[PDB]
Amino acid sequence: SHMVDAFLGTWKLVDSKNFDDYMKSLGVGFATRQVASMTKPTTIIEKNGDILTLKTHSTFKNTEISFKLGVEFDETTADDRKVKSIVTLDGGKLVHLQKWDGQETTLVRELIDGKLILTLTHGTAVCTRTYEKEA
Ligand SMILES: Cc1nc2ccc(Cl)cc2c(-c2ccccc2)c1C(=O)O
Ligand SMILES: Cc1nc2ccc(Cl)cc2c(-c2ccccc2)c1C(=O)O
Ligand SMILES: Cc1nc2ccc(Cl)cc2c(-c2ccccc2)c1C(=O)O
Repeated sequence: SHMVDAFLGTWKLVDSKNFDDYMKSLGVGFATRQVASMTKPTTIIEKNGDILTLKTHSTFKNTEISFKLGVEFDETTADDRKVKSIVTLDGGKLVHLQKWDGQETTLVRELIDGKLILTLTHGTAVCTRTYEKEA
């Protein structure tokens, strides 16, 4: 859509809250958390007609997903969960839902003041990750 166009580009992490707690909630062990916490990853968001691609680049792990809005797709996460995923658009918010093993976690991205804010939720664990556009 025209709402999606605003997310397009290269984004760099400049701040983080509760990410270690989030990973813990998912079951990521201390050793891996220490490593993933330390990194300051870059996320590339691109569009190719109907297909959105989302790339994360970092020393900890590189991941890439492509998908169409509203169409369920399989995903292997950075922490190696095999999940059923679906990305929707609620107004300004790009809402990513992952299901697996009777569990659910949401990854919401919205634009606020030219910054991309990613909110990762799993149960009581709520993580806020702030990105600045590189352009
Ligand atoms: C994050 C953490 N770190 C710990 C380190 C050491 C020990 Cl012994 C326990 C914990 C626990 C914990 C888990 C179940 C019952 C009670 C505590 C937790 C927790 O996630 O709740
Ligand atoms: C190092 C350690 N020691 C523990 C001792 C006891 C219990 Cl119950 C839990 C832990 C945990 C833990 C593992 C996953 C999620 C949450 C906590 C850890 C940790 O890997 O971070
Ligand atoms: C969205 C997401 N979900 C995750 C869930 C669990 C773990 Cl362990 C890592 C991630 C990561 C990630 C964080 C740092 C470097 C690389 C990837 C990301 C990501 O920002 O791309």
